[PDB]
Amino acid sequence: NIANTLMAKALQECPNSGILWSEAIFLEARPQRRTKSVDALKKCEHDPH
RNA sequence: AGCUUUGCGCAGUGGCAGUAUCGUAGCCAAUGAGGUCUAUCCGAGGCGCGAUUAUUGCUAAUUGAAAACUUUUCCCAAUA
Repeated sequence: NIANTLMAKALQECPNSGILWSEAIFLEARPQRRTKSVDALKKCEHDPH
């Protein structure tokens, strides 16, 4: 959970981070990995990661 | 100090639509209305009833009128 809080702080302070977003996909549980974790992410950026 | 964004009225000009606009002391609703897409996603009014030339006024023609018609004791047949 603390990892999730730190990831939320990191994304808020540093958006458009390809590696951070890619890793935040796999912090989130499987039900929420697609509908919210990767859609708005692809909206944010298109990094190779 | 100019410019500029949003909301709100007040006007002015112009365009489009008339199978639609409006009403709610009726009910329900961000404590979730409503869900065919894509649903660990979408997020706002809906439902019922009522009004109507499918918003409502005036303006001006026309028609219907209205004003009138003798708006007053006739006929077939009987007798003197």
